[PDB]
Amino acid sequence: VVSIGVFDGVHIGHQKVLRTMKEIAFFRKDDSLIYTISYPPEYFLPDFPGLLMTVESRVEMLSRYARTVVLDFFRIKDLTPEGFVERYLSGVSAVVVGRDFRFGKNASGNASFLRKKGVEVYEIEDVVVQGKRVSSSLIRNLVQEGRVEEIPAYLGRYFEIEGIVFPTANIDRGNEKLVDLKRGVYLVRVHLPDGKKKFGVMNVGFRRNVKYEVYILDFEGDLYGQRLKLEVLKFMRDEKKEELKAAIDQDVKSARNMIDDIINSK
Amino acid sequence: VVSIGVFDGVHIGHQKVLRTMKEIAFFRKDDSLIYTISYPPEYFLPDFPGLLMTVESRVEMLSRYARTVVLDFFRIKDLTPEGFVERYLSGVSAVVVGRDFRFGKNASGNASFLRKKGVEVYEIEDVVVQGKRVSSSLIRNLVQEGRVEEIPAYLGRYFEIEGIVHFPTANIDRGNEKLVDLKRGVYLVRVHLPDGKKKFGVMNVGFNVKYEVYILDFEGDLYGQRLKLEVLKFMRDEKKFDSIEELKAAIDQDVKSARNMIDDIINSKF
Ligand SMILES: Nc1ncnc2c1ncn2[C@@H]1O[C@H](COP(=O)(O)OP(=O)(O)O)[C@@H](O)[C@H]1O
Ligand SMILES: Nc1ncnc2c1ncn2[C@@H]1O[C@H](COP(=O)(O)OP(=O)(O)O)[C@@H](O)[C@H]1O
Repeated sequence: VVSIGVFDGVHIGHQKVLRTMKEIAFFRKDDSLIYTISYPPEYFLPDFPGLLMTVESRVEMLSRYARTVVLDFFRIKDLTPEGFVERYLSGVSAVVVGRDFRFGKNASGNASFLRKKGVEVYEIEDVVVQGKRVSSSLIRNLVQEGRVEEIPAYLGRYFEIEGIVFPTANIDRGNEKLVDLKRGVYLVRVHLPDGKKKFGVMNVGFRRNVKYEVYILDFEGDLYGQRLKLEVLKFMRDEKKEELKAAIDQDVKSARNMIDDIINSK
Repeated sequence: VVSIGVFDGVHIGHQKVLRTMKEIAFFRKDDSLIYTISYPPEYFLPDFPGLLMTVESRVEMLSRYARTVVLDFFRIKDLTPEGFVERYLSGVSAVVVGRDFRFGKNASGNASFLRKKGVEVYEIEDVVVQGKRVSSSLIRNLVQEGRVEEIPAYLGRYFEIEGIVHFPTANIDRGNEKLVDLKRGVYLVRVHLPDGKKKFGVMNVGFNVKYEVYILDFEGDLYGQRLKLEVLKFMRDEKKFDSIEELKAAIDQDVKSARNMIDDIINSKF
């Protein structure tokens, strides 16, 4: 059985699709395979907020559910529904997709089409949270609006910023078009390159090209060319205007305080 | 520093006015303030095409450049120039306005009256695009001719139909404001849903004027919900259909035609 989709973020609606695939495969006595289309079509348009994560991180999460195969957007956008089925679905009896699934040139292929070709299509209903349908777009907007505390309810976890490399650390996220947080300062949970978990204050600013710098707390080693994962816990304050230290000093007090509070709640 | 004008649409010319204000504010280590006049005098005269957007939308765009304040055209058209300066410009050493700037009783107030009061005034030359001077009036006319594809070079973005939601087609209620109407017909649109989701739609403009949109690859009730729609292309003229079957034919072709254009847009990227 094969589920097909982008699964950007692998949010709770996506997990819904993937768990249903596994169950479907169980009762069908078939193997499970996930086809993840590298980029949604909107990805190439100017106003695209950006992906929640890299295709690589994504595959790494999809992989926790089943064999995951990346369908390369450039390699499929021009295929006919038939061409698509023949090349990626030969010998596939069932595909699990979200509602209004589309494929092939001019989004001409749909669940109906797949059915007329003998493939049975399980169309999973979107998960709704707080009267809202879970989806990459919705989550992508919260990231842009800096509403990072509201994300877990839709994403299934905290939005994460990842990459390589008072002092502060510059997180290069890669050449991928990823969504950017609202300019500003955040309280983040920093996963270190050794199971170490610390807290940091993160600034997101320009120079067009949003930057992500993080001041880790109770840390002092050289992280340079090392990877870094940061759970974005809360939006502290909007971006601001050499009294810099003064403000970037209260941020740390604010950090310690929030941190101290989480702890108090035994 | 203060900027003053109607700014219907916040087109690129308006944007040149506003950015200039911010550059001057930065230069002087001062604050910016935008005064947007509710309506141009034409809004109350014969044959006004209508605004490009509501004051409410306008102030939302304006507010991203700086603290904004609306001025009732009626609460100021009667004021004498002096009065205007007396009520709105105290302490202000710089104003940035477009060309043909006017204010006060019988449009007697101008940049000259303002410069002669110690207030420096910077009139920004209209922006020229494709040999034409960018103006709200010019854009209103394109919308009217449905020439929606040529709009962004002037407006700086696609024209928008915005409103409350009144096969299935979502009915957009634009509000009670006097808005410019698109040339009746069928358009391909980019629908911005509440979630923050973007789909494409096929919009129909009929005949007041009716705005109907069928959102593609979408299922859901949208009553009382606000939709913003970028009008991307004019697909075809309105067309009468005697038999009701010829309609579905066309409707079907429309969604189809939309999907093709949508594919073209996506591939135009390379
Ligand atoms: N407490 C810390 N928090 C973040 N980075 C640190 C810390 N201590 C040392 N570093 C390291 O210091 C370097 C950042 O150096 P610096 O030039 O001072 O700042 P930046 O490059 O962000 O402008 C990185 O390689 C980073 O891994
Ligand atoms: N794909 C869609 N496009 C437009 N509206 C849709 C779509 N799917 C569901 N709807 C919903 O259907 C309703 C439109 O209903 P209907 O009365 O049949 O349309 P109309 O009278 O304008 O032809 C709205 O509540 C709308 O949100």
